[PDB]
Amino acid sequence: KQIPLGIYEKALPAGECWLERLQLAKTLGFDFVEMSVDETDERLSRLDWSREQRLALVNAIVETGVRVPSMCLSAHRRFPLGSEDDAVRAQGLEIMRKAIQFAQDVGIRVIQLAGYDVYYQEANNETRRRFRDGLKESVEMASRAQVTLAMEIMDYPLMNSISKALGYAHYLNNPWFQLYPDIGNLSAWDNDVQMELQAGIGHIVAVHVKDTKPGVFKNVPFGEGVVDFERCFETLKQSGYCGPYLIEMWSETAEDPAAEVAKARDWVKARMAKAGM
Amino acid sequence: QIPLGIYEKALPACWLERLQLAKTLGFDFVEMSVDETDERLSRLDWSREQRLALVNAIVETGVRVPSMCLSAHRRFPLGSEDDAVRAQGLEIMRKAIQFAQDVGIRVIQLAGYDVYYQEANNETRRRFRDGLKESVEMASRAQVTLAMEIMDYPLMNSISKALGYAHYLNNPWFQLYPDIGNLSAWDNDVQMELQAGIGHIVAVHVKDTKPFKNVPFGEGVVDFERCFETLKQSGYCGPYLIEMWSETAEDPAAEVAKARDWVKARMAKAGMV
Repeated sequence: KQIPLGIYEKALPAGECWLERLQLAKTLGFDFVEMSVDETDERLSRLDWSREQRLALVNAIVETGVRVPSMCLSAHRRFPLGSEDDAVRAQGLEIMRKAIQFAQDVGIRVIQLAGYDVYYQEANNETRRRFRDGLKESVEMASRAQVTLAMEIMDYPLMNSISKALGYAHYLNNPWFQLYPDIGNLSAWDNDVQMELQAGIGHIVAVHVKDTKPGVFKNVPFGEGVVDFERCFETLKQSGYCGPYLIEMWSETAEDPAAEVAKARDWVKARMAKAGM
Repeated sequence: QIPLGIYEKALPACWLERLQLAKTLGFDFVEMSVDETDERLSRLDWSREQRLALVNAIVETGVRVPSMCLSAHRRFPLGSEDDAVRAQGLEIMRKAIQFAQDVGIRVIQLAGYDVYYQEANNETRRRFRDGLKESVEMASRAQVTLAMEIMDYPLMNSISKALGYAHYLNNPWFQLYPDIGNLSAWDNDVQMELQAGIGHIVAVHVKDTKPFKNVPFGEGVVDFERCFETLKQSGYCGPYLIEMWSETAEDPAAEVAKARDWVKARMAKAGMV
């Protein structure tokens, strides 16, 4: 009767002591934190951490009891796998290799992939093909290492539904490729959200919890968007989902991040409770 | 790369020393054993410091421990009609999952015995099914892969039987860990099976058998080149583990060196380099 609840790294204060980060998450009542490896040189430099830095993270996790089971790899927005610039695409694949090695090192269960063929450039048939082939190569790296890659449902039309991610799953036909729906992103298009959630059961390994509006996929306060949280929670519970939920928010920049996080936590937990969890 | 590993029990009976040896023998990883012995079970009760010591050694040598063979369920089976015994099985399952989380183990290989030292029946099968479901719920929360071995036991003696369970459970954290020796020691269409299971195969045990254990490589009925070419042509890109018990052979290191070269030659013949 346990429901693992997590908080996005970027909801908490920015300081790079992981022991304190994990200790804070613990006091706020979270079971885990999801690491961000984003477009910043600073967070990307984590992939070049020394052995001692990697083992310090493991130590902090074992000592606090607060896991880092997942990594959001949004760095691919900057170095996408579908880039027509072969130099950019090579660094995207290199980032993928290092993220997988990083996950092996520190015991990260799931690398959440960004479903962008290109983000800053215009998409075409070539970027789609290169994204597909880059994704296949990534999944082969993941197969060797035995590390799960889970495709996020995106703020972007290529990967804006569970159905589209399932299309990729059928193509790859690999146990290390799974689904990480974001119920906010899933609700901000023209999807039959409740059917999508049910359809993805069997491949859903984690769920991002955030609110959205059409065209607005970031920093929409809980309750001010279009997400039907209770219905999504009901669908997932009734279909047999037993995995974690991660509250995605960016309260890093707030006057009091911990206070913002605590409010969102209680808000989300109330909707889970209503849905029988 | 073709990731190649060695079973824990193929090397003589500390982890730093074990991993450094495996490194010098050319192996990318070691598969840990959590068997019926109180000795290896006690690992599930390791202190935080003992767990951290193993991680330290893994990071230092570059030799991974990505999988655990959980054969302890032979002693505390999930289908046991004795509630106390079944409860011990489920507690072992919980502790094995927690141990894999702590130490960064990727895959726990499950034993597909409803019961082993007792005769099976509808009730043991029913109990095992429910225990499996509970185990998979634990694994879903922890995000740890449980991979069913294809067994020297009728309930799970083919990839098909494990796929049946996979369809029942419909959960991303339940996968397949075929043993090509076990697969070949019954009346299966083994190449059909290997192909059917692609999409769920996360690891492969490499051993020879007769219609089960310590059969020298090339002396049993397994067609290694055929199994390797089916796996390669089907798109398998995961690890291979050489299963042997040369811990107590005349010269353990010399035995595994020979087995490694023998296996790699069979792989080469199938187009794997």
